Amino acid sequence: EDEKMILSFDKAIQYMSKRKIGALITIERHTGLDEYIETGIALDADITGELLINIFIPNTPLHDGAVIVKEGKIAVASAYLPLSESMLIPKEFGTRHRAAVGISEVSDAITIVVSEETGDVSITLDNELMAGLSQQEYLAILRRELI
Amino acid sequence: PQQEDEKMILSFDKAIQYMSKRKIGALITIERHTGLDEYIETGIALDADITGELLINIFIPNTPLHDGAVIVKEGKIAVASAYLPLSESMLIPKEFGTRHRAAVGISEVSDAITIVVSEETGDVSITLDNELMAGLSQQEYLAILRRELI
Repeated sequence: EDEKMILSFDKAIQYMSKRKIGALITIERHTGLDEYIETGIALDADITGELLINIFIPNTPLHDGAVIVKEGKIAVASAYLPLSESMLIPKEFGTRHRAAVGISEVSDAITIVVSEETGDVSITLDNELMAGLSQQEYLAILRRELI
Repeated sequence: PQQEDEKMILSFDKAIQYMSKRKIGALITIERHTGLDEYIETGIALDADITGELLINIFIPNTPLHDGAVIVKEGKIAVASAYLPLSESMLIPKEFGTRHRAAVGISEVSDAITIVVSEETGDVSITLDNELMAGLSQQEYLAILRRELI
């Protein structure tokens, strides 16, 4: 039932992709994101699509940094992630994409970005940034990498 | 201690200040001795740490979470968008609003403390023991929350 979380992610992502609402969600796997989690605002909150949409409503106190998911919970919102210095990044991509890449360099975390500019959905994992994702594409990557 | 109870109050105050100034409607019910589980089961489970920032994000108008009541239970936002009973008091006009009737409603049926910000005015009210304290100062609502939550 790690699927319930994936369908909650799916609700949130569909809503924000269509409306070009920027979103940054890192999911902890084996590498502890402890030192990054303690830079954010504590939520320790149950995962629902509704909560994820509300966090990322633009011009709100929680929309800016990273949501970090750990166990079954939203641990924090507005967490600071390491920003990638990689010169291999296509530059059309913003701070959310540099956060996504930068946390993938130091961990095995899986990060979802919704572009604030285009509503383009991205997953980052193992330095690989996978932009331009459709619904069935992001749902399969997430299911594959989280069961 | 009171150190964490003072932190809860500081979270409410930040939320109240932000929404009052923007005329953002808000309803926050704080469980004390009366169980509110029958009302909590009607909402969307958050089970979240209390922060001013989360409370602001919850109540942004026309958002999934902004409607109904946040219920706080044992230092946790248990739910958003929860049902509370509407007061049917002979003392209350039709021209009172939904959140104000809910606030009066829950204070008739529980020792809960309810904060409401008027979406029409930004006026801050607290209901407690069948009593509605209307158009509160920051200093007033701080003093009421300090005396009842601590």
